[PDB]
Order: sequence, then C-alpha cells, then structure tokens
Amino acid sequence: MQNGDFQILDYTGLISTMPRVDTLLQSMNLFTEHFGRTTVARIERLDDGAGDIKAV
Amino acid sequence: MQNGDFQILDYTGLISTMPRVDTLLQSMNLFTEHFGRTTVARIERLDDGAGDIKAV
Repeated sequence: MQNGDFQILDYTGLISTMPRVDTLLQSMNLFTEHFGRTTVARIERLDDGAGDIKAV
Repeated sequence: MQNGDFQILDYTGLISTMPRVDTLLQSMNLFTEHFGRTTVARIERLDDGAGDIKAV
C-alpha cells in the first residue's frame, strides 16, 4: 500500500461489523407455512355447544 | 577453603534467588502476531447494515 509520494507502508487487515439479526421466533417453529396461488384466502369456523334442560 | 593464611573453613554451598516473572496474561494466548516490512501500518474497517422494507 502506498504512503506519501516517496514512502510506502504495510497493509494489515480488514475489520467488518454488522448489526445482529434475531431468529428466536423462527427457531421456535410456531408458524405453519402455506403456499397458495391467489391473493385471497378463506377461513371456515364452526362453533357448537349445548344448553340446559328445565323440569316440566 | 583456607582461613586467613594458616587455618581452614567449611564451605556450605551457594544460595541464589531471582525475582518474579509474571506470564499470566501471555499464557492466555489472547494476542495475535503480524510481521511486515515498513514502519507505518494501516487498518481498514467496513460497516454494513440492513433496511426496513415497507409494503407497496
């Protein structure tokens, strides 16, 4: 590596830094992946239960 | 050994001591070594990150 016009110098190394990227949620694997075709999706719900019987 | 000029003495060997020499820091092998040619050294640093992609 070149120093001033009439002098030289020795290059040593490179230092690099980058912010951390988190992957905890990815690791936990709580999300299921679906590969569709369109840009619209449907979800179906069906809720059921029961009541109480009165004397007659 | 003789004493004065006509008597004798018993010799009890040598006694020697030396001061401390601490190598705890050196032993850990923390530092690295680089050998070059000139008297002036350069270093280079590179910083990189990421961006917050939005929806369009």
